[PDB]
Amino acid sequence: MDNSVETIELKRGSNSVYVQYDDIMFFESSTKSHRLIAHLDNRQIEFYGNLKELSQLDDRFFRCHNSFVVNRHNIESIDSKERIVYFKNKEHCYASVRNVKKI
DNA sequence: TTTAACAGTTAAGTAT
DNA sequence: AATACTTAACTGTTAA
Repeated sequence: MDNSVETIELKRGSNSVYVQYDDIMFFESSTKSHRLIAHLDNRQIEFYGNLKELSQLDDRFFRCHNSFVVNRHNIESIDSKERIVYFKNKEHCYASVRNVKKI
């Protein structure tokens, strides 16, 4: 366990990936049921979990949409007119009409 | 500025 | 683990 930097355990079977919080740009729901995808700097990791629980982990993790939890620390900008969140790695995700202002 | 009606879509609980 | 079944609570649009 990495104790000096906050980390999350993402489980894909008996295999665990420990990922540092700020490696993660955002989580999105998978097209595969009950799975999420962690979008990291240059990789994506699919695992079992739920968005509600991740948002309760830490203030930096905010439910910006029914299908997205964003890491506030890795937001570069927001196009609040179109409701798009841009991240430091050049990815983007969507914010909902109801949540976008609260980011 | 605010809240919400509408009707289609989805996240997550519980079972297996 | 990964799928089926379920339904409250979400979605953007539109209106007031």
